[PDB]
Amino acid sequence: DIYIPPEGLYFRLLGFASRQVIFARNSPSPDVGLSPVNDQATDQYFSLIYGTGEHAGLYAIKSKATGKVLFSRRPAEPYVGQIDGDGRYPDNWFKIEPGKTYLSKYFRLVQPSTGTALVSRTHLQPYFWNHPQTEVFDDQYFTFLFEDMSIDKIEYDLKDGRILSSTPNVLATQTLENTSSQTQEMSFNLSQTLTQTSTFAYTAGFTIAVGTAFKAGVPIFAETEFKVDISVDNQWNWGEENTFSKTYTATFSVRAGPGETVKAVSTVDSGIINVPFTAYLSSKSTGFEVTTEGIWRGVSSWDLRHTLTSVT
Amino acid sequence: DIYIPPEGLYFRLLGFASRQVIFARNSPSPDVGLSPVNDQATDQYFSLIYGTGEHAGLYAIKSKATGKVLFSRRPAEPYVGQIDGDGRYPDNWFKIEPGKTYLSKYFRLVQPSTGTALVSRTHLQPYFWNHPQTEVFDDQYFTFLFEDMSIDKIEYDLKDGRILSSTPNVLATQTLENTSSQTQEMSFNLSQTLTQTSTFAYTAGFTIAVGTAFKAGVPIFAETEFKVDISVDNQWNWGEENTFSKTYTATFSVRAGPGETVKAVSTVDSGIINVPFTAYLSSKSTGFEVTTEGIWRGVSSWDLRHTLTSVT
Amino acid sequence: DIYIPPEGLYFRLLGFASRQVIFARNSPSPDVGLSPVNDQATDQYFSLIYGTGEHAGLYAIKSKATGKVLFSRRPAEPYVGQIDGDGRYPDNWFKIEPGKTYLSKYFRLVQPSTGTALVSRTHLQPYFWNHPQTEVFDDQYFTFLFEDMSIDKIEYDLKDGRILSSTPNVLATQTLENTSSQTQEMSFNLSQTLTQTSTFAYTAGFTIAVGTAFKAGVPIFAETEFKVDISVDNQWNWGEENTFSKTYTATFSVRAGPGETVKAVSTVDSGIINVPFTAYLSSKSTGFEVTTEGIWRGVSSWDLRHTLTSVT
Amino acid sequence: DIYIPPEGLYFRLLGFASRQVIFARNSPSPDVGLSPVNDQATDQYFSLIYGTGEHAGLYAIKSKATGKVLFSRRPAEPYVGQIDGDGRYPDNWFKIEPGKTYLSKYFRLVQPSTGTALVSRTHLQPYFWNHPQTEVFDDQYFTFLFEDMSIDKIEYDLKDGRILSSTPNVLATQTLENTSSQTQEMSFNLSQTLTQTSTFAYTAGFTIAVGTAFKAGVPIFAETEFKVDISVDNQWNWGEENTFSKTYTATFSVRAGPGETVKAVSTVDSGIINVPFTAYLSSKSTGFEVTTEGIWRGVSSWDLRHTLTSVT
Amino acid sequence: DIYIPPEGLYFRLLGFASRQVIFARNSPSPDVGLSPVNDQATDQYFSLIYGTGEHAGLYAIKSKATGKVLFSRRPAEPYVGQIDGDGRYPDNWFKIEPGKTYLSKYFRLVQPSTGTALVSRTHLQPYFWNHPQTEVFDDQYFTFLFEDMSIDKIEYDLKDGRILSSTPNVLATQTLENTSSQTQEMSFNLSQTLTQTSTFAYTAGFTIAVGTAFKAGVPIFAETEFKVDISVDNQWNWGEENTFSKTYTATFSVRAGPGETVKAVSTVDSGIINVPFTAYLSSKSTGFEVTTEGIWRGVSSWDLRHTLTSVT
Amino acid sequence: DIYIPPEGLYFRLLGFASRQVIFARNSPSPDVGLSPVNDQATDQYFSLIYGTGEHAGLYAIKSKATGKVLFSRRPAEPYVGQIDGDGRYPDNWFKIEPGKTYLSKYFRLVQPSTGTALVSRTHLQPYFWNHPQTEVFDDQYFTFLFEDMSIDKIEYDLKDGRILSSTPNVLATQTLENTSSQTQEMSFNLSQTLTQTSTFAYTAGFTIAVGTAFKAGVPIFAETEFKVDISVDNQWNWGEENTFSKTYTATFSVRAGPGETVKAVSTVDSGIINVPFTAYLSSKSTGFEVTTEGIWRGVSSWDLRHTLTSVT
Ligand SMILES: CC(=O)N[C@@H]1[C@@H](O)[C@H](O[C@@H]2O[C@H](CO)[C@H](O)[C@H](O)[C@H]2O)[C@@H](CO)O[C@@H]1O
Ligand SMILES: CC(=O)N[C@@H]1[C@@H](O)[C@H](O[C@@H]2O[C@H](CO)[C@H](O)[C@H](O)[C@H]2O)[C@@H](CO)O[C@@H]1O
Ligand SMILES: CC(=O)N[C@@H]1[C@@H](O)[C@H](O[C@@H]2O[C@H](CO)[C@H](O)[C@H](O)[C@H]2O)[C@@H](CO)O[C@@H]1O
Ligand SMILES: CC(=O)N[C@@H]1[C@@H](O)[C@H](O[C@@H]2O[C@H](CO)[C@H](O)[C@H](O)[C@H]2O)[C@@H](CO)O[C@@H]1O
Ligand SMILES: CC(=O)N[C@@H]1[C@@H](O)[C@H](O[C@@H]2O[C@H](CO)[C@H](O)[C@H](O)[C@H]2O)[C@@H](CO)O[C@@H]1O
Ligand SMILES: CC(=O)N[C@@H]1[C@@H](O)[C@H](O[C@@H]2O[C@H](CO)[C@H](O)[C@H](O)[C@H]2O)[C@@H](CO)O[C@@H]1O
Repeated sequence: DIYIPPEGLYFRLLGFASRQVIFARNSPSPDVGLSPVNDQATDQYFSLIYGTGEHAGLYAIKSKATGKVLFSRRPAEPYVGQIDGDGRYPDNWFKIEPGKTYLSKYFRLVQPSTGTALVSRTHLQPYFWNHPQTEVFDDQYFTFLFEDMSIDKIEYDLKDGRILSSTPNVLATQTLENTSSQTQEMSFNLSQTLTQTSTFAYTAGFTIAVGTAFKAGVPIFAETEFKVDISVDNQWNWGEENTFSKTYTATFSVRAGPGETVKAVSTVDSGIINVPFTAYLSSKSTGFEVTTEGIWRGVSSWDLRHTLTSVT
Repeated sequence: DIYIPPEGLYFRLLGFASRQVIFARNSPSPDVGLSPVNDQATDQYFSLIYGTGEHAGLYAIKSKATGKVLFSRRPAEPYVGQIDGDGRYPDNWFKIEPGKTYLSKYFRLVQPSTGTALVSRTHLQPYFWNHPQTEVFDDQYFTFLFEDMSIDKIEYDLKDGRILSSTPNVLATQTLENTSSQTQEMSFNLSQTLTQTSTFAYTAGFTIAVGTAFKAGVPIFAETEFKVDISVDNQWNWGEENTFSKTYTATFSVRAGPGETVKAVSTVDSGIINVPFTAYLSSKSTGFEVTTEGIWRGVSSWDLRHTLTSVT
Repeated sequence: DIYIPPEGLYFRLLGFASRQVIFARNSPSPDVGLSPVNDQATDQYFSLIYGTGEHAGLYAIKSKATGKVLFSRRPAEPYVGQIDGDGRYPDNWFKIEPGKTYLSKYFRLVQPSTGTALVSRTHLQPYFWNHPQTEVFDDQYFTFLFEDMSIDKIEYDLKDGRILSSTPNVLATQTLENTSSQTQEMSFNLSQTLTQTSTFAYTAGFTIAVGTAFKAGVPIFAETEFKVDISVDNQWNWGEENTFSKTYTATFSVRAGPGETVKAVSTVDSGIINVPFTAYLSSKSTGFEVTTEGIWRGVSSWDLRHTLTSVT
Repeated sequence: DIYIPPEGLYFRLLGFASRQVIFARNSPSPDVGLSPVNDQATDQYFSLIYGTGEHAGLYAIKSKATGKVLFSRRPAEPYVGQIDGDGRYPDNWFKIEPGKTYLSKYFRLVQPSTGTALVSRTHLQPYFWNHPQTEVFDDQYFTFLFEDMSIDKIEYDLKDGRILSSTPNVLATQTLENTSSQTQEMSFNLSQTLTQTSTFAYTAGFTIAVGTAFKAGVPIFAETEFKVDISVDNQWNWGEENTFSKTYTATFSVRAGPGETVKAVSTVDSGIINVPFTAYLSSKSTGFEVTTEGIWRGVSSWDLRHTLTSVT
Repeated sequence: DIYIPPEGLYFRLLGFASRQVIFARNSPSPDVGLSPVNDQATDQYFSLIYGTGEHAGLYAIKSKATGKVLFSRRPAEPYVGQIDGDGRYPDNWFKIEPGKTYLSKYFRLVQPSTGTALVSRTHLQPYFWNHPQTEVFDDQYFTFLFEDMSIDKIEYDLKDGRILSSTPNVLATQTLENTSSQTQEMSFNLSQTLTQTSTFAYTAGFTIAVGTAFKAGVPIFAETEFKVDISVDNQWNWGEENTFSKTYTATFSVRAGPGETVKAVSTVDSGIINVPFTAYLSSKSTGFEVTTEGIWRGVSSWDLRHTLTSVT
Repeated sequence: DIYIPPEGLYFRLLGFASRQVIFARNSPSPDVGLSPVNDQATDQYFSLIYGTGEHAGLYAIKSKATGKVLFSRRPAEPYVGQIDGDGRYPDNWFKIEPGKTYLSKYFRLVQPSTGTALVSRTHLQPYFWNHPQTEVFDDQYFTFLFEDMSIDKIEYDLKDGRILSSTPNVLATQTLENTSSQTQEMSFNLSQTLTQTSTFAYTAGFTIAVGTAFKAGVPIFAETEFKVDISVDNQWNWGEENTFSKTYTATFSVRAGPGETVKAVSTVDSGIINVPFTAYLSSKSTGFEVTTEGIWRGVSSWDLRHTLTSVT
């Protein structure tokens, strides 16, 4: 159920076939066409104008560089281009039509009243053009390539954490020292590292770009609740599985019995854990805010136990 | 070990390099060439004719629109095109050669007797042509883009279900009401929702398109067996992980002891579960049937328990 | 380590051999001798006068009826009898000497300065006499047959309770009723009786007579602590094992799911339990107080559980 | 299956009815008769002479003081008494006949060839006499009152130890100290006392007198084996249940994590335990050796555990 | 709550003090008096005649040898004796008065209308006499010494069996044989003996004599129920703890894997078990029937397990 | 943190936009340009020359076919091409600049001193050219398409294996045969197949091409350690999840008890398992060696148990 951006968010319109983006400028000569991505080119950014009235459910595509809006028509030439007036003409309103299968993240930009669909191709000219909406070709599909967004915050819904698996893992058994009887001090040292896992999966809301790099703040099961381990300072990649080391350190001493051989077994509960969360983002150029819901999942550890027992 | 369709199933031949499909028509002028996908164009569909005799193991590619077969030769011009007779000429028989790595779902269409390989590119003309089979280039690879198939049924192999993980999850503890002694009624209400998971992974047989949308029928562990929960009415996407809510509802009352404070703990076993299955499909245009084996996997819950205990 | 009564407590001196008790009266003629027990005869009761000075560690035996004290001598005749003055003569001081084996609850009453030991027999006259302390015969042994004491209170040392064994016992499984789906009410009834056990064992202090009948107040394990079940109104016999019935009663109803067959399993933890205690007693004739420490032991039950589960 | 002493062991013959013992001396006048027990009187001790030949299975009763043997006859007077020659006359051989119920530890001493049974009573004279073996009266029963035996050793059959019950008992939970983070030392102290139980029950062999006092050496479950705790220095009473204190002492320190609140739970497994054993005894006057098999039973504790866990 | 025999059951009246029994014959001269027990003497047996009308709640004591009834009066001499007419005179009706403590199994035989209590002593004549009921002495107490009864049957109330403790006991671990790979046969043998325990404790009904010897039929826990092991052919002693051996025997073979070292662990659940029961008895001389309820208790074993596991 | 190949390893430079590779030959005429991949064309292979001195951190791109190095300049024409001298000119040194998001596996090849960036496109000529480094377009990105490498060995770091989940799965219960008593032989057969899982995930080091086919050697949990099952002979695909069958076979016989019905339950522990590993590879053309660290993960089974129990 596709995410369409609200009015103040910018994006590029990437064509499935052309693998190129639409541009709209005042000059040079060709004012609208296709181009390889250049994040710094205002020329390639657009935002949507939500139609109202008989246009409710449709959208106008406003150029960020020129402020003009796109149009698609069949009678007059050229069939596509820019024009003033934020949607003054019926030629400026488009219906966003999601594709299926390999095109489920893509969609056509069909302008109803003229029965025309936007075209983006590099195999035939004009590269940026339109076609009778009834004949569907793959080069009529577009996807959103949103503006660079900064992930400002991650807020976990700890109350809804969940243990998906759990098996005890003995970190260190050995660590058993003796001295017959009397003695006095027997201290142990524990330093075990476990490779943990982390994945921030999209659930709903703003569609963050896969691989987006952001930082720390990862879930942990306490003993009766889930909590956030602010120490994990690794760099995460949105939508992808990352790994990180967790080291358990501990030092404890014993000796006080009639005379025994002390054994120390350090154990932890390891397993798969997951927690819901909400991410807060804002436009780097505008500060425009949005949110994204997601579920965080990972292999983790909890309940570090130290068991002491004497022998003879 | 690549899936080659039987004789009555249609498909498009998508080129790795051109990202375009082969077409074969009677008119306009250029009767065979490349084109962006248009699912409604019979022009782009083909089926295979299984070679026999000295042609066993080879195939002819029959156009659905014209009924003619493709050919690849080096002497006479043009080197590729259409021709009558379901494989009358040695020029019509092809060897399907699977690629590796990034080309493991692709293959070359090599016509042995002429030592020629089909070509599909957009960087050089002719776009649809052939090349000496000994010199291998990426633009010689094709993949099947099968006709739209309807998923008519999913039959789970319940006897072979399997619990991959299991940990108790307390849905609701609290829910403990008192009234000292005497009293008479103490009823509790349980309404807890768990986000479940679902994935239909391909194992063998017909290669269903990733993302194909179909409906319900998902596995559940009873107490000693696996069963199908027909209530889950969510829309699934083949080959992809989906999520769905499961709500546990229950109402029970107590009170009948010498006078106590009743506590109610509702618990469930949550964990990863998987089950084998077979999907039955048919051509939307023909009704031609095929099957696909797969393994279904998901995070689930089972064995809802309600424990009652008095206090003082 | 024998219990010798303090100065204000009365008792009878029962002879091992004679199986008769010593009496001391002013009249009839024979003022001191032996007699079968008659609890109402003041004639048979005595109390001890704790020696001091060079008599510390020795005792005088004062008659309750006459107030006179017993004496044991060898020169003058008769060798035993009564005399005024609470221990005026060296003839009135006795050493209490515990026996062993079958005589561990008995003891000789040896009067040191004369080297004489009290005698209590029915096979030879005089029945009540003495003998040279160096020649030990069984008829020189006595035991205390204390005055009737009332058990006023039992105070358990709950903090020190202890579970000696524990095994779950299913009181009632069956109790599973259905009605397919919809329905609305499904209430269960539980009434199970377990034969419990109870024994009040002597540990130290006043030696209560075995079989003494007294009432209620018996230990029970709560969930984290031991508590006293004041409901058990059975009559106990000190030092002996008693039995008593414990009935578990409960009524609870369910039904609120999409439609299932409800099962109810009522379970308890049964096992051996024991707890230390102190008993407070007083003389029925005097009100003289004493205490007795003991350990209470018994087969019991705890943690009644009711588990609800649906089926299909 | 009654224990009859071998030839070199001495005993007294206690009568059920008379509750007196048989004596055989050279002087004064009455050389054989009844008497209250006097352990120092050689006069009351006897040993058995195992019959052989046609007397196999019968026994002669030899006086320790005079060395003569007892006889029972009907023609000549007196019917019972002493005589020289270790069983020269048929009058000296007796059949030991065990009684039942309240007489299961008693037996008649029947002299077959004369059809006479020994009598021991105080209600009619002669007190020590005989009666026609066919008419059985309670005063014809005797029991062995063996000479004082010293318990020299107890050897447990550890390999055959057995846990009859087992339940964890938390000795001390609390003992949890914090200091936020950093800190450095957090040591705990454990001192918990449990009242243990001990009983040495007769199984076979020499019948040790109930209540016989002897010392230490009591079973304990290690972790995989049973062992003897030589520290328990309490005084035991054969055949009776004794109690003794067991104190667990321990001191251990921790602190070494990123900063937590340490909790320490000391736990033990308590339950009923039993082990077979053999006791070695010898005559205090002779050094004559014998053994006694038995099973030792008691409430004990094992596997002291110390579990460390941090909190926040 | 003392067991008084119904009309057709015979018994002896044993005196607490005299430790002798009452006899009633037609000749010799003294027709009623005291005597040491002689089970074969009809002379010592009596049965009760349950009073009715104004005598309801009282009893007459009928001699088995003479058929006459006992009487207790104060005016006429002798005060006690025999008389014809099954209770014709008011002198023949007695009130049975249970004692307490050491006399809880004894009772006085008080004849109300004359205010007299039966006496049984050997320290003063007449030995069998009576006394003013208001002055209570120990020699006024009697207890029942019932006729020899045969235990014909024991019927356990299996449904009410109960596990009081339970701990796994490994009978034999070792028994692990290898041969690398291939091989073919690896059979194990199990022969382990456990010393079990058995006690038949009185609960209610006929008071069987302690120590009474009878045979087999002992409880066992199956897997979900209790059953009777008819194989245990040991001789039991009523009211006392007995022991008996239980041997577990088993032979099983394996070998069929890719090549491993087989280990076999034979384990059982041992613990304390108890079950209610009813015993059926009858008079050896009459066949008169009675029952006795009781609880059976013992250390037992159940659920023999054999676990097979390979190694490398 | 991108993997840049050391000096002796060859690769192709695939353009993000052109999806074509760079070639450098001596003839025909155009000596440098773009081309679809042809693994056999030496023409398309290059290796890097690690800059030193003021060029440390930069690289020269040496053609394998010609041995010449690439250059990028702005003054002189053509702006890009080949040249002798392994980095003689400042024009030959490039900075490798990793992209983000969809370009995280791609990078620009920027030549600093001229402020120029390599270009690879098919939408505008020249296809292989350069651009002012300050204006970034997607067609400036390249990725490594390494030479075919052979996976010579996989060495698991068994000591660091880890159980992520664990749940018992009963392979076969039923298999329970009887014959009442006596009998003699009762053998069982076990043959159960479980579909296991396997995935070799990249962690660090050489970036093996996804899908690369190689063979066997997969982890297994023993009982206390992880070991390699050399039997699994399946073909794996690097970076992708594969499946494989595991069959448990076993034959064992019993019968040796007093007469029972034998039941056999075969059980295993199934769950998710993972283990670190290092793969050793070498160039197929050179033998040049490299390594790749990775974590192996899969659904597995361990601890096959066979439990034997009798019934009646
Ligand atoms: C200038 C103009 O009107 N040109 C059009 C062509 O674009 C058009 O070609 C097709 O356009 C579709 C767009 O979805 C596909 O790109 C397809 O491959 C093209 O064939 C033809 C009619 O087909 O008409 C004019 O020439
Ligand atoms: C009309 C004709 O015969 N043309 C051919 C060219 O197609 C051929 O070019 C190559 O074809 C392969 C196909 O796998 C690749 O597309 C490659 O990039 C092309 O260079 C050349 C010979 O190379 O010969 C004729 O011109
Ligand atoms: C009156 C008097 O002095 N009589 C004594 C006897 O009592 C005494 O007899 C013994 O006393 C002891 C007491 O422990 C035992 O009862 C034993 O059975 C008796 O024999 C004798 C000496 O033995 O002397 C006087 O007769
Ligand atoms: C000297 C002599 O021969 N006396 C006997 C009596 O002892 C005997 O009395 C009985 O003996 C038995 C012994 O088991 C019981 O003690 C019983 O109570 C006595 O009655 C009588 C015969 O009965 O004969 C002689 O008098
Ligand atoms: C023949 C006669 O009447 N004798 C009685 C005695 O028996 C009686 O003695 C007491 O009887 C009681 C019975 O409970 C105890 O045995 C006690 O020890 C005896 O003293 C006396 C009165 O006491 O009267 C007559 O002599
Ligand atoms: C021969 C020459 O110098 N040509 C250049 C063009 O390549 C250049 O065009 C752009 O190049 C970038 C490379 O990152 C993109 O491909 C972009 O789409 C092109 O517009 C133009 C200046 O833009 O200048 C010359 O014509």
